[PDB]
Amino acid sequence: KLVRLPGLIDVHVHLREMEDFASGTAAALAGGITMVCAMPNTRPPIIDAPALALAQKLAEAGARCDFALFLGASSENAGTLGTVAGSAAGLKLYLNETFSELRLDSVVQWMEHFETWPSHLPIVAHAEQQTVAAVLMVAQLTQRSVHICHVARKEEILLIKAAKARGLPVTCEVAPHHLFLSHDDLERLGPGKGEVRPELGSRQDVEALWENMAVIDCFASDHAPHTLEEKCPPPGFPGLETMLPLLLTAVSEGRLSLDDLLQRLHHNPRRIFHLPPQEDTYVEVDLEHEWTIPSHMPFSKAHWTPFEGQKVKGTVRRVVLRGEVAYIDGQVLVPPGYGQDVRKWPQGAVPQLP
Amino acid sequence: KLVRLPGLIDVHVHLREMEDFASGTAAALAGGITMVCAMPNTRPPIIDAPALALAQKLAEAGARCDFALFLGASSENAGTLGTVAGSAAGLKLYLNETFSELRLDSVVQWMEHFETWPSHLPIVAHAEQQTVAAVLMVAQLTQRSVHICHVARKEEILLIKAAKARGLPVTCEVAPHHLFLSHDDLERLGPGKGEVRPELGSRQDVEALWENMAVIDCFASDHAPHTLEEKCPPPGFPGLETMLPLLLTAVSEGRLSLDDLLQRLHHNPRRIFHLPPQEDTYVEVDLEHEWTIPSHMPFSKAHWTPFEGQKVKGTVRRVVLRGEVAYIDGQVLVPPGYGQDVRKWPQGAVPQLP
Ligand SMILES: [Zn+2]
Ligand SMILES: [Zn+2]
Ligand SMILES: [Zn+2]
Ligand SMILES: [Zn+2]
Ligand SMILES: [Zn+2]
Ligand SMILES: [Zn+2]
Ligand SMILES: [Zn+2]
Ligand SMILES: [Zn+2]
Ligand SMILES: [Zn+2]
Ligand SMILES: [Zn+2]
Ligand SMILES: [Zn+2]
Ligand SMILES: [Zn+2]
Repeated sequence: KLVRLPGLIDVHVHLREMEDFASGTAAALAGGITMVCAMPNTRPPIIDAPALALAQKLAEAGARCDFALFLGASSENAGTLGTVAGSAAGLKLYLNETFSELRLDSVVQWMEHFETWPSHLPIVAHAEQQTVAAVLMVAQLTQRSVHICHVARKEEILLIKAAKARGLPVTCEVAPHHLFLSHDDLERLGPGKGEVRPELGSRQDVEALWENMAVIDCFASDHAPHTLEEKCPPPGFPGLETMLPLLLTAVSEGRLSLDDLLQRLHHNPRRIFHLPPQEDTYVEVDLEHEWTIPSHMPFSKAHWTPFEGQKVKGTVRRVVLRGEVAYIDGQVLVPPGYGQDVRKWPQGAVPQLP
Repeated sequence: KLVRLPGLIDVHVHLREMEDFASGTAAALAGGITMVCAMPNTRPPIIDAPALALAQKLAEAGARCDFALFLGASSENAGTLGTVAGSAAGLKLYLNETFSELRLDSVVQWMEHFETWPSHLPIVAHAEQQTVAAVLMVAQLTQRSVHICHVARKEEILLIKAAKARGLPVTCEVAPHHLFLSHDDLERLGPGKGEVRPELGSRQDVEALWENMAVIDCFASDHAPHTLEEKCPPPGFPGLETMLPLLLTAVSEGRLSLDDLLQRLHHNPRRIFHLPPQEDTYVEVDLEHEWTIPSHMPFSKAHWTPFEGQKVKGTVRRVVLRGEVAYIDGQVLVPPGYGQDVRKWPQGAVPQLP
């Protein structure tokens, strides 16, 4: 009783740490993900054309699944990315506390990026709490859309819902650690091994996200492969391998339908980021075996998981990527470099007016 | 200065009239449409498995572009379509005045279809004015989604908007004749050559649709190839060849963005009906020449158009379908039978739980 799924997409992964493109894309395939969008907050950061060119070739050499690379907004590169913009997955704005190179000091710098970045290309924003309203204002002033990363709070999701009710062009994603973990789990985690940005919400925050599922456009892991030597405080959790099992469990419990899952892990990611189809690509999952999330998942070099102990009822059994078996019951069979940059495909270009 | 578009999809076409699958799919390619969904209100109607099997083979022999065929809900076939349901584009309910075979006499028959039709498969409804609210109620009682055909009135679009604000699973399409024509054009058309269902709205209806573009999920021609010997009263207009030129004109005027158009003619149709991608398929359009819609478009056997006289600024220049040039500047180059039933493709199946 296996279910055939399409090639799933994770539009928010941090791959360059111990973790690398090869180790990260392996976790992706083990999670049923055939396409990933890597964030620009690496060392060095992807905030210029030379850095993007290098990262794109390192990924094409190490990635086991297909990918696109985000460009990062900085205090100095507004108006300079116009030539390479189309080659990136989009532009990422880090609006809360972050690294010096990706730190935007004023909302004026936000507006300058919204005005300079090509209007047809995606813009993504890490915006927590009131920052969600502020960035929506900037998007309105510039008359363009914006995608809100990892919505984690009732405050945020209800704000987006009000924006959508008024016809504003806003989309948003939600991560599994904000749908299946809460503050009560900070007692079984602590300040270390628990520090995430946005922080884990209250039970009311988790409940609000589930109640407003219709407002959620995409699911995305926000896979941040930090080791526990680091966490125990860099923010982020690993989640590429736990995402689909957790969500399939929710589908088996009647919390959401299979279509809801597929809309949010396939169709909506494609239409928001204009990511191309993957020919002869599919995932096969088994929903008849219940297991408990171990202390660490097999592939992610993070060597730990915040979902340890949770009972799940779904397993990725097989992943075929562009005609080749890429994953089978605990073994990745495509080598580092099988993955391709989807923005270099002819169908991976974002259509624009002349 | 040509713009490359993806394979566009028209999810609402009546092909079996003079018009046939070969003549209709030719108009589709001339309009930049590479995939169509044919409605079941033919003679005979597609309201049983044998009728569907026949229509599917006639289409596979005459269609020049790819297609899927809707099944039609009747007063007698509820609970009988379960075996062939997955092979259809979806289930079409004709809830207003229609033919005897597709006439549903009571809302109880609606509910029986909503309860029997597979829950994962699309259901589409022709519902005008208050019928839109009634069918949304039935969908809620059965805890499933519904797609509203050709929204034409401020009344309807605002009702759907309220449903969406409350998180109800409803999507809707809008036709070009309800965005670019109004009652004032019934003075240059008359009762004959003007009878359409839903009828042409007032200027306030047209304005309401444009103001609530964010509520519109899909565009669709509702191509009804009736001749003027018939109209001058079968309802419907031809529109496969005028759809894209009219919409591209609106994009050039700043009424909507190219992304808005592509969402509504490509991405959203794919995700609502789970229609598969078309490999090596694209359309090339030129937006630098202004022409006037003639008295009749070249390919549609309808031999007339309600948009006669309107000035447009877009032209389909080239259509490539699965690696072959299917249309070029006034000539269709793929023969009848090149088109395929997308539901028989492995990627064209709607995913479902075991
Ligand atoms: Zn973030
Ligand atoms: Zn992140
Ligand atoms: Zn780290
Ligand atoms: Zn696209
Ligand atoms: Zn099994
Ligand atoms: Zn490669
Ligand atoms: Zn209709
Ligand atoms: Zn119709
Ligand atoms: Zn007719
Ligand atoms: Zn689908
Ligand atoms: Zn030209
Ligand atoms: Zn054929």
